[PDB]
Amino acid sequence: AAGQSYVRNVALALEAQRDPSTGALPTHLTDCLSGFGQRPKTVTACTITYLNALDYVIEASLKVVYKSSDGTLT
Amino acid sequence: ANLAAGQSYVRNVALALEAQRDPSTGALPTHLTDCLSGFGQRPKTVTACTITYLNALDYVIEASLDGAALKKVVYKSSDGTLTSLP
Amino acid sequence: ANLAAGQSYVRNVALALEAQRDPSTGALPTHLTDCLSGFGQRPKTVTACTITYLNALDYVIEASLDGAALKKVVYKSSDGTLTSLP
Repeated sequence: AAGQSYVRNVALALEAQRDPSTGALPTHLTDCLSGFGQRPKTVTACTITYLNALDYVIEASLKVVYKSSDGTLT
Repeated sequence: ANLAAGQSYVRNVALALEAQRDPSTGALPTHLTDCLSGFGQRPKTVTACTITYLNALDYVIEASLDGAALKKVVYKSSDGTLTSLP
Repeated sequence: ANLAAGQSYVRNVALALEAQRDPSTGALPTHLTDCLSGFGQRPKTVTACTITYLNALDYVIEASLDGAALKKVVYKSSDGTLTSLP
């Protein structure tokens, strides 16, 4: 699971793009097939869902799910 | 670069805490409230460091710096913000 | 003096990272991979900043600058080199 590591790196990248005073994420960035460095070929689908301006869920098919709100990876 | 050494230490404490979450529930061990020790090398500019748990998922790190461009750093896990104050 | 401001920022990132080394082993925490925050005041010329760890001791900082005499600056801890105009 090179896929898991990629997902964690997408999350880290998203954390770095938060507004530094409010925490808000740009909520139109919903694709993580590109724009997050080298993607291992095992990752065939990657979407970011924003639940509000702070919280996101990354879903990747290789299925793995990262939730920013609780920091869990499944 | 004391302010930078302090801030970066705080970010490293947060990353360490993230790694210690329960992998199914996300819960943190909420008795770990001191960050003066237990998080690797602490730059000497950091003279106070406390972690406050607002619930089982969310924490706030507060650090005080000596001889730095600012005095207090606060990191909030819930919104991912880092603030620094004189 | 944007190139100078970006260069100065990168050097401050490096100095901050040095402060986090274990003083017996030299090892750094290797999950702090961006330097857009947590390293003091960042000049607005610095639009991207990443830290790559090549092993537990050695890192490379890459920063992208806009409106500067160079576009990218790179610091390597192993050789202490920083992009400089000849």
